Amino acid sequence: KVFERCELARTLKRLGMDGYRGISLANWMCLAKWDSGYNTRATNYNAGDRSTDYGIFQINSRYWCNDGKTPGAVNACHLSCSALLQDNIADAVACAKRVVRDPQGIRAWVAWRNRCQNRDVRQYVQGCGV
Repeated sequence: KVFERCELARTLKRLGMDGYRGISLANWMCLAKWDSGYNTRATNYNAGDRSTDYGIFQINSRYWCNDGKTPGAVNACHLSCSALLQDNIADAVACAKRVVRDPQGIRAWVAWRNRCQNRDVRQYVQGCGV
């Protein structure tokens, strides 16, 4: 499913993402936009290390979810990567919360560092009613 901007902002708010571990909703929105274009079906294979990033939050198969074909997988979220390709993002949100409980927080995602860090991210939630 490809979410509309404000539809996703309200969805994330309901799921407890606003201010989770000190991370504002706008920051999560900036990440989802740049890493997947708000698309739950997005997948990106990393030919070099043989891992795959899944879903709206592009969660990696080496560290977080299990797809059974990634060398050195840890499966920290204890989830099948399949769960990250659903239209319902509850599982993706639960895993994203797990990722940011590590010290690095949202810095774990390169897309956030590249397109969001030290930037005005307010535009992402403007007019959404959140």
